[PDB]
Amino acid sequence: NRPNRLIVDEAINEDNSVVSLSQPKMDELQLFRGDTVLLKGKKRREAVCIVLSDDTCSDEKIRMNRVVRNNLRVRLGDVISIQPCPDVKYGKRIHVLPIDDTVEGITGNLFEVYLKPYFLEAYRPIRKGDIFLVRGGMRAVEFKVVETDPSPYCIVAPDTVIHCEGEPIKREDEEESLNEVGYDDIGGCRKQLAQIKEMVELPLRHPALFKAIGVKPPRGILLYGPPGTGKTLIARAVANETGAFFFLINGPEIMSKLAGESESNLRKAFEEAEKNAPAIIFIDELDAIAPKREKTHGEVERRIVSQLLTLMDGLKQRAHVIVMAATNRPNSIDPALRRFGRFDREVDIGIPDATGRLEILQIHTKNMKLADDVDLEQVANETHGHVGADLAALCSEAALQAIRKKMDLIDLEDETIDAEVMNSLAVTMDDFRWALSQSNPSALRETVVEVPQVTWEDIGGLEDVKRELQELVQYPVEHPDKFLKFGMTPSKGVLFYGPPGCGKTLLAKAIANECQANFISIKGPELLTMWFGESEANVREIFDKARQAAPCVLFFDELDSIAKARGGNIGDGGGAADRVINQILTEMDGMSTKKNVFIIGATNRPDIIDPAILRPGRLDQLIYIPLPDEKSRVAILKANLRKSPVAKDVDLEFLAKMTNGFSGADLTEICQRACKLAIRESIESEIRRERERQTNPSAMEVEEDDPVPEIRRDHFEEAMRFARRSVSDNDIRKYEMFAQTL
Amino acid sequence: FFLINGPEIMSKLAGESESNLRKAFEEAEKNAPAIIFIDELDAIAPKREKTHGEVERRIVSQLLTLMDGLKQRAHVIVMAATNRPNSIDPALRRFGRFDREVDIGIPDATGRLEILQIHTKNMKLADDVDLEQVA
Repeated sequence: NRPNRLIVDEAINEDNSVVSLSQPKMDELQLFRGDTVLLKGKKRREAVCIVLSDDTCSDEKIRMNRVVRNNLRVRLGDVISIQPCPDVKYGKRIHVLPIDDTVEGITGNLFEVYLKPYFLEAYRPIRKGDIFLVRGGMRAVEFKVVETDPSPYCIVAPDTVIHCEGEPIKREDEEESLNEVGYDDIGGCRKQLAQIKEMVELPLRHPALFKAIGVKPPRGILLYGPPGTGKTLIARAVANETGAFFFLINGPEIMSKLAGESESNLRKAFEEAEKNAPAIIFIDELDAIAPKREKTHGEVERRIVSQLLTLMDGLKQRAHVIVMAATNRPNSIDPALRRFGRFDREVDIGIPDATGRLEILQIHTKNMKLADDVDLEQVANETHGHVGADLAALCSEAALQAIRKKMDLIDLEDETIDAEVMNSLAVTMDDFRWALSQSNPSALRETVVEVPQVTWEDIGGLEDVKRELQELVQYPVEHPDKFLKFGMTPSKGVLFYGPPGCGKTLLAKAIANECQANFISIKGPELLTMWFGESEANVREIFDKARQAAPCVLFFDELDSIAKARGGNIGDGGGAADRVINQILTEMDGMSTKKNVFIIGATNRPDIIDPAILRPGRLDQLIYIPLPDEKSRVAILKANLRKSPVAKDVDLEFLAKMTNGFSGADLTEICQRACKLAIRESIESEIRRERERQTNPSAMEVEEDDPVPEIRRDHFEEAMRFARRSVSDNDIRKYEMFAQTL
Repeated sequence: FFLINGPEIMSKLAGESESNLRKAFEEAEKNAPAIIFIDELDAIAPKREKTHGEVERRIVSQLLTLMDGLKQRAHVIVMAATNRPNSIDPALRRFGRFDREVDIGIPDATGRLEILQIHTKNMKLADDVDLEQVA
């Protein structure tokens, strides 16, 4: 049909019960008097109402009726097109079971009252499955059979009221049992849900495609990744919408112990579905029944893993009843992915973003009145990194806490809890936010959903550094043909100068967060001075890490520290040192050439770390990402003092000019020392004042928040005099000249 | 509430004492608002981490079934516990068996003053003891 969807408005006819059949229904199709436009529904649902229509009188282009829309569960503006439907059955005689809920709670014989209105004025034709309006229960009747041995399509007479099974339906049929909190815009991931639906359909509705492709031994979908979340309970509202098949209900599996019988029934179900068309019934307690090499180091867990491998390698692509995401424990999942079915493909899982939080908030608002002016954008922003079951659970808890607080503050609510009082005392957006802050998501941290050690603005300046990072991001995505016709991409590796704590790791993390990347923030003497021998060992470890986490920007900062100047040319130690140096040269001369392995080293001198790479020998282009020069030490000290207690007169420019030779963290140490000295002075003054007050009730008091509530400029100058400047002026000029001449 | 003594099913019987305890809990909850005198997490189960145990696994399954398919209509408030998290079995630690499990409290100087007040209320020990200084 059409690729752009629309929404269907209300019916043109004012009366909802007047659902006039369209002229096209009787024109394109031979719509007789006893049949109307048969509406297709979800999970193999179909309903047609016998109503006489006059196409020659008035062809009203009205929309669907409200009752018809509710019964058929027709989407708003769905493309009403006739396509091949191979999942429709037929029958001869059926038993029209009455509603069990209407029988209970009715005074006297409810069957006599039900049959009184069933024969005449029942609003139901002569067929099985007709729902009738009942008083009480406040629930819908829509049940899906996971695997029914019999068929669901058969005609039934209305004059014979057949007895039901006697079991009332307590569960809310319209809703879904699983995915209670794990609900996002498309159920977590649109791509993953689409892939699951396609696997469920094509393997069950297009067996010819599988036969021509020849993948018979393929199991199906056994996903991982989203383990432990409400994605563990993501079976319903995705399979409930997809529905379930019939036949081959289950094995007996009733011994309550099932030592080897659990494996026997599992193998039988795996083999039975390979030649049948049963539904993919999600395994209840899938991790519990199948330890999957996670529970015990004995035989049960390994046996579970092996049985999972056999089932994934022993089931055809017809049912694929495999738990996804959290199938087994995340640490040791079942071998259903290790065997056929997920051994070559991953799951397109959507990350927890503000979209999932907003969808959960919308679902909650539809379910209950959160607030009159609930800031769902604020809720989504506060739980942007946490979306899914955690976000919905936290929002529900916050709303419940806010509503409870509002009800308690409104009155005692111990004699007559007014429904208007509770609904009006909605969970205020501020109150809900406060309760959510008091609450927590399932994840240990909501900020752990991104890779960001430092903000892009936290790294002061970095103008040419950010320029180089953006160029690397773009020319590889913008103009990759420009690089290809131009040859190869530029070499990596920066050489910073000055003191340590230059922010190279911080700037790299800032860029990676701005690039939504997990930069491999490498340490110092952790690649060259490798602990497993020569530098080649750590180089290969980093290569494997970058290949498994591409792009993992191997931020091998502090090349001067990376070398660590091992030395020791005596006996076998000299051999080890020479091997380490040669391995470092080899890694710098060919390594994992992907994942943007940029090593922003520290350049204490021209030969302090790898003079050959410092010369244009190893690096064809020693691309040092220049940063804009700022008094970032002054700004950092200002932020720290704001975090502490220094105010009033602060000759920050007058003092920072004395030692301008800083590398961000260089002057921060002096600031920290001055802050510590000021805090010690304040504590001493407080102790002296307390002693004076103890000696005499009115002797002394506290001057301010600190003995020096302003900047302890005297203490700062005293610390500076006790310490020394970072470098001399002649040495600084020589270093600047050396950097410029290169 | 019913105290968590593991020796109940552990007898000459078939371990049915667990089922009897569940039935008694249901009867009391129907009778009135009852609780679960849950002992420390170790007393219940390590979640079959050390061993499974035939009667042990059966009792664990029965407990999980009672906790999950609890009397949702009766709203039987089964009081959970918080011992060492390692002692906590995962099923109750998972939502569905135990509804919501919370942390374990800790003491402080104000609580120290409160306990000192309780002790002094027990008996007037001294007339010069600085309870705040001690706490």
